[PDB]
Amino acid sequence: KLVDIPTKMRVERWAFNFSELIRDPKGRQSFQHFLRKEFSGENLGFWEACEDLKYGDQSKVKEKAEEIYKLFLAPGARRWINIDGKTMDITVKGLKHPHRYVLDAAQTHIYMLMKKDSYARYLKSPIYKEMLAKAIEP
Repeated sequence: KLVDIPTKMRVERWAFNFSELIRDPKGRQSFQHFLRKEFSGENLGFWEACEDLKYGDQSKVKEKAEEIYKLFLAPGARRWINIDGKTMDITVKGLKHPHRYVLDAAQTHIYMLMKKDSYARYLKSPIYKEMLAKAIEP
């Protein structure tokens, strides 16, 4: 139960491409601090909830999909995040008959938004640069 301390190589790998950063627990954790600094923190919370919906306990899928919608996407939602019209339409139409992939269109849209609007800036930020400088080569 040791604290996960990323090696230099691992942290450098987060700069290889967006999927390496987001698919790494410590990478997401670091990216999350930066997203909150840039006021778009809920984007990653939503992405993770959708990942769980997809590959998680499948007996509560129908229930979880609606919960996620009400928590992140509905008007006035507590953890509201914006998605475009075409995406919302597909999501709402899909929710009339919930299934494992009902939120995939929304999750992908948010994924591409983070990749397009935040990934590069993150790598150029003090948070990443500090993470890299502090990580050491064993």
